[PDB]
Amino acid sequence: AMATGDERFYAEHLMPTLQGLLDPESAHRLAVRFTSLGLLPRARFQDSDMLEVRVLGHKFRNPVGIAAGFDKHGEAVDGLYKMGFGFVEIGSVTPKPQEGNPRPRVFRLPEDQAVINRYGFNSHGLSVVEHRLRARQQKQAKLTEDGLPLGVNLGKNKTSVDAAEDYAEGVRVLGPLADYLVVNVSSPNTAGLRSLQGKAELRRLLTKVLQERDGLRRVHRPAVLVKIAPDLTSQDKEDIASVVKELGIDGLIVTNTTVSRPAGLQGALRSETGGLSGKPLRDLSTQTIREMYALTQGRVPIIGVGGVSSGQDALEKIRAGASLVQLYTALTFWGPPVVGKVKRELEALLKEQGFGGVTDAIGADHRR
Ligand SMILES: CCn1c(CO)nn(-c2cc3c([C@@H](C)C(F)(F)F)nn(-c4ccccc4C)c(=O)c3cc2F)c1=O
Ligand SMILES: Cc1cc2nc3c(=O)[nH]c(=O)nc-3n(C[C@H](O)[C@H](O)[C@H](O)COP(=O)(O)O)c2cc1C
Ligand SMILES: O=C(O)c1cc(=O)[nH]c(=O)[nH]1
Ligand SMILES: [Cl-]
Ligand SMILES: [Cl-]
Ligand SMILES: [Cl-]
Ligand SMILES: [Cl-]
Ligand SMILES: [Cl-]
Ligand SMILES: [Cl-]
Ligand SMILES: [Cl-]
Repeated sequence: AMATGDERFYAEHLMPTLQGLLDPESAHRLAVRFTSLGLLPRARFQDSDMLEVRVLGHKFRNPVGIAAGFDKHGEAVDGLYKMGFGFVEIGSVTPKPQEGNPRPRVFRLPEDQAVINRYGFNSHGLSVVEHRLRARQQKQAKLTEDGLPLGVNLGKNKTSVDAAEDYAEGVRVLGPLADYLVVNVSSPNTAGLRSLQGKAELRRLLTKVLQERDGLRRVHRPAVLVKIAPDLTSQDKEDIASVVKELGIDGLIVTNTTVSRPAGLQGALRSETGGLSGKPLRDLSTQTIREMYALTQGRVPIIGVGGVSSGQDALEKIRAGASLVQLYTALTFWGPPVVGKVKRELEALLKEQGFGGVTDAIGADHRR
């Protein structure tokens, strides 16, 4: 098709050529610019009824979202919907602006279809992102009503003494502009951050976040999700499940990047510090989804993320317990046509496997 035409040209020729000419962070920045300007191939794929998902108090036209980290500062939201994503997540956003780690801080592993990053929460800060989202607040309200919700992922400043107050500030400032908020406690690139996944610290943190969210006016009151690492102990996962059910957290995002280095990585840059994304993360993420779904008795919506670059990858996460999926790293290798590719392949597999739609497949592996 013209679809598989663009998919082949981007994957085989355009993206490898452009990535060969540019430093990885330069490629990221240009991508945000092109997306914000709508300089994108046609998204030929027409979302069908069988891809619609109702979760987190919203309609999602399709279950494929852009993961946090691509649009950290909310500059490219409308262009990301134009790419065919069913939902957009921006961030992480920190309270105050901060530069993040020194460059280079992004590394390509094309032999592994992976990336390693150590951006360190480079952020324009809440004030700048607030004003950027306010400029399109009513445009977003219409997109959300039309099944295209917006998520905002909150982080904490490097030098902050009170992590919970940083997240609370994010809820107050960006909560009113979001369909869902993400308490990102799983960056591998902020010292001490992943310790906030521990039981006593998570319960205190999430209580404060939920109190702040509950204090927002009804039309401005987002869902709250916790985004977790793929590197948790069994004890950590049990504790997170316990706290999420105790406090009525609305959902989980499973998973962030890994600080592991699976056996078999080939890229020259495999021993760089940072979080590993893409294909080597895929099954570690899927198995984290599977465990979190079971520990929460299928009662807590999961957004599955890590190494999705095909319909099969998306359906494996859905059958493991994800209601929605996200991708980022595949877009660095395949370019924008990957979104229609994943959607087309997912629709075909749902039909092949006897599912009426995405909803019927959620958690299907647990019922075998
Ligand atoms: C992890 C950091 N990181 C890297 C490095 O690891 N790459 N990367 C992306 C780059 C791109 C680029 C680059 C090559 C360009 F901008 F330099 F071309 N272009 N495009 C594109 C092509 C044709 C038309 C419209 C767009 C947006 C994309 O979609 C795209 C996505 C990405 F995630 C990205 O976020
Ligand atoms: C360059 C880069 C930056 C990221 N920054 C963030 C971030 O700010 N917040 C966050 O929650 N996740 C961040 N992530 C993690 C992604 O959202 C996602 O969880 C992870 O990359 C796995 O999905 P993927 O294999 O499809 O990329 C980042 C990932 C990459 C590759
Ligand atoms: O800013 C980053 O370094 C970043 C944050 C996050 O949550 N995950 C990731 O892989 N990198
Ligand atoms: Cl719902
Ligand atoms: Cl659109
Ligand atoms: Cl590189
Ligand atoms: Cl408002
Ligand atoms: Cl363990
Ligand atoms: Cl390891
Ligand atoms: Cl590391």
